[PDB]
Amino acid sequence: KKEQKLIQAQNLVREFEKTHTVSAHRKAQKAVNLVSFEYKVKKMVLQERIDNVLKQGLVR
Amino acid sequence: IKKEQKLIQAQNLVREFEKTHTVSAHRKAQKAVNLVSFEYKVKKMVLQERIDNVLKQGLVR
Repeated sequence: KKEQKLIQAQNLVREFEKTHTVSAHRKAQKAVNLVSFEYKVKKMVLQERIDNVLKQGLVR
Repeated sequence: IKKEQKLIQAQNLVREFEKTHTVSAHRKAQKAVNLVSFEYKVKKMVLQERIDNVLKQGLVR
């Protein structure tokens, strides 16, 4: 399901915002990449959320 | 030797990461550091700290 992929991406982006880990970054970006391009705006916001955590700083 | 080349590569890549702060540079640097031999433990500790310090400042894509 395409909706399932979107939900997984939402959850993993949330986790990345909580922890800022390198591992969480990769899981979140992977999940976002796997969402269908048809969810244009939803994906853009998820991507921007990832980008914002990246610039805040990361930990291993 | 191979180990000596791996050390210099890690040093170069950490320096590049300090300059650019990119996700790509982070990965290249961390992989290279991980490949450094335990005989260079202190240099590895220093390189790892340098990576950690860039990471906490924030990265660009």
